Amino acid sequence: VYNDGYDDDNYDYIVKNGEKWMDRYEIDSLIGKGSFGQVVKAYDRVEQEWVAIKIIKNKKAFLNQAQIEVRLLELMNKHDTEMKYYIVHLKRHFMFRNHLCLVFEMLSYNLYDLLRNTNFRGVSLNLTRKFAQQMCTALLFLATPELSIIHCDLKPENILLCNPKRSAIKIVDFGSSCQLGQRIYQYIQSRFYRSPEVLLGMPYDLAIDMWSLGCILVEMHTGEPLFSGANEVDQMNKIVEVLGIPPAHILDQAPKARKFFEKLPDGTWNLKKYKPPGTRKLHNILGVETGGPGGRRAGESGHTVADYLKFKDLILRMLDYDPKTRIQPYYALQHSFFKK
Ligand SMILES: CN(c1nccc(-c2cnn3ncccc23)n1)C1CC1
Repeated sequence: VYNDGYDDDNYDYIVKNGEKWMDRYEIDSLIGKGSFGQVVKAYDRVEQEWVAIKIIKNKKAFLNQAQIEVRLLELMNKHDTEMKYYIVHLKRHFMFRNHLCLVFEMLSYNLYDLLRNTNFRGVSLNLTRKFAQQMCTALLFLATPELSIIHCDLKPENILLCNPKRSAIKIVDFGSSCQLGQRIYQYIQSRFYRSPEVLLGMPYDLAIDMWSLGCILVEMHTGEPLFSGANEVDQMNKIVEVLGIPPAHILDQAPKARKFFEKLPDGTWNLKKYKPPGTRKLHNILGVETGGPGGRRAGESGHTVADYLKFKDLILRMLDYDPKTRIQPYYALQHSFFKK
């Protein structure tokens, strides 16, 4: 017996279809799950609308992660009452049968689900552009000084459609997030989307989320992760294949430089004992001059050489090794990849 019969051996609440809570919510069905717990579709009888209830595991580490999340969501939502900046809306929260419960607006499929639905062949450049514009607008809002929030776990699965037939999105899952100058974490970001400064053990700021965004946008159009490392050494080597050896001024100050690199007599750095550095060109991953990914966009509208050159230019600015010169949200939104 766990939690008087209400919980399973994984710390999760055992969902019961049609259960009534608090003279208010009628639980319908499970609609998603993850490390944190479960998400159910429920009818809110007071507000007369469907909601998504995120039921956190009954275990102190998961409870405290979600308490951090609640505080950040309350801060963000207070500064976007019109819901124009692409962050999910937390309506309220409560404790129920020893589980913290977060009540959200209901959302639809995530962007990994969309990739699966393309048979892992990618969405169009036009749809990629729509997702990119909304994500850059969200990053601009997170960078406002009263927020200064670093999401720290951006990936396709954490970006959700509002409605199944439309391109509008919201970002979810602030459990691993932090604020500039209240930064605590040395180990952060899911591996495929992890920035060079984090891999190298260096100081970090909101620019880590822009790195993740550049990786995400390439994957949305090709269908496959850009840098699919199996461990940190493989991750760094995959980044180097595309982007070359990082600048010496960075490696000279990196606590973990020698996990990946060695310094030569002339002061230059090379890899420790892959395609040679910088020879896996993004120009060819995207298929700029050869019909897009797999050549499959040849003959389609919305996929010109000129369009692809603008996309490539913006991505390479998001993937700058130097976090001080990497493109920032304000300037990303002004880039000619985006439309008047
Ligand atoms: C339709 N769904 C949904 N709808 C609204 C809000 C959220 C949500 C809010 N915060 N988080 N955090 C992690 C994972 C999901 C969510 N999920 C997803 C299936 C679960």
